[PDB]
Amino acid sequence: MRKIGIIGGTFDPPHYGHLLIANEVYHALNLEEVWFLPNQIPPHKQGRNITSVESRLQMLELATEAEEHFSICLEELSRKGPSYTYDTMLQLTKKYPDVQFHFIIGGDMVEYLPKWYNIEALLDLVTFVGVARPGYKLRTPYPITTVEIPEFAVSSSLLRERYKEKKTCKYLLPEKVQVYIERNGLYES
Amino acid sequence: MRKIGIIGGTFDPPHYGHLLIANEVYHALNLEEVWFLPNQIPPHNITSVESRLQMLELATEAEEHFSICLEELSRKGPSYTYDTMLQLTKKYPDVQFHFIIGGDMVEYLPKWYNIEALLDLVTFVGVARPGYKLRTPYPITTVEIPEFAVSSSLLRERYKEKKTCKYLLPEKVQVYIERNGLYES
Ligand SMILES: O=C(CCC(=O)Nc1ccccc1Cl)/N=N/C=c1ccc(=C/N=N/C(=O)CCC(=O)Nc2ccccc2Cl)cc1
Ligand SMILES: [K+]
Ligand SMILES: [K+]
Repeated sequence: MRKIGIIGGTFDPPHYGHLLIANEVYHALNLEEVWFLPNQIPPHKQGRNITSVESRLQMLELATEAEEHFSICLEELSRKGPSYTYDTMLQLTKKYPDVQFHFIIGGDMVEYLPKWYNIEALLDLVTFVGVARPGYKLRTPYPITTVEIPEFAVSSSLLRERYKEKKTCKYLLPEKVQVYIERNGLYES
Repeated sequence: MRKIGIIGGTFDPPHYGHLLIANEVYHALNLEEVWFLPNQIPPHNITSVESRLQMLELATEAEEHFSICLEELSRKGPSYTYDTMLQLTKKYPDVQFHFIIGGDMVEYLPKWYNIEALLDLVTFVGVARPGYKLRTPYPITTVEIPEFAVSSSLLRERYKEKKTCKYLLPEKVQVYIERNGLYES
């Protein structure tokens, strides 16, 4: 069975923090590849902006393009609305019978796993890989894998605000992403 | 209509980080009260419900505007937040519930069970560090919270290593933990 990691999120925008996490799990668990799984976003409720599927996808391409062992999985992005991880992984299991999935989650996510839709059935579809700060451990009734990664603290929520202020995010995300964002005036709001 | 906060988790153990967040939301939104909502942990080493409730009681005994809400512990498996809020809105029709979530949770809200229906039962409050702007298509309130990097994960390992956690959670909770050997492993 091919060992394939999954890292999901809206990647809005993708940055070095995402890359570092995917990379650390790739090396730590000796995966064949890591697939980035861009989430769908429902239309805004009160006339504000959501970054387009096309824009988020293009940034993700630019962010990952150079690393042979990263790819983009379009399973959720191709759907009209958001997906429960269970439904997504059921589909990927159908599409790729020879693949073993390692689904990467943040350390803070671990204690809330029991509230995920169809969690018991999901555990039969994937192996969770929780990210912990060096030296420390995640606690869950569930059989999960733990990978230690330093907390690098880069966040999409901080980057967007910089762009809104017409600052650069050079050195916080791949140069190609920076060039694409400032050009298209993303995150100006 | 009363404004009441909810902060949910396994509180395993509760710590200054939890109290700080509950307090900041309490002050920022001028809430009447904040209820700590202990989660059920399903069987599949798990900290007993009794020990977690005891810690939560010890953590909140000093603070006037912090209460414990047992709604989730009163059911057997796990509860979706939707299930819980359906019951609390029924029990307290006169309450406007503000459900507090970590900043990092906000981008994944669309994946929460029955999110649209839940949006009619709660006002989400996302907490974030200075300079973070949370982004969601859903109508949520934001609260800036100071950074104190304490986590239950960090505390459990210190206790395993027999290190003190003085200054990281209430003295009474530490003593309960140490006496009971909760995280010795
Ligand atoms: O695909 C995924 C995640 C992928 C991912 O994990 N990528 C990833 C990969 C690598 C690194 C990082 C990341 Cl994020 N989607 N998961 C969907 C969820 C469904 C249900 C959930 C239930 N939450 N219930 C609550 O009551 C939470 C309360 C709370 O938030 N308390 C709170 C209060 C104050 C402060 C802090 C906190 Cl926590 C949570 C998530
Ligand atoms: K690539
Ligand atoms: K429950």
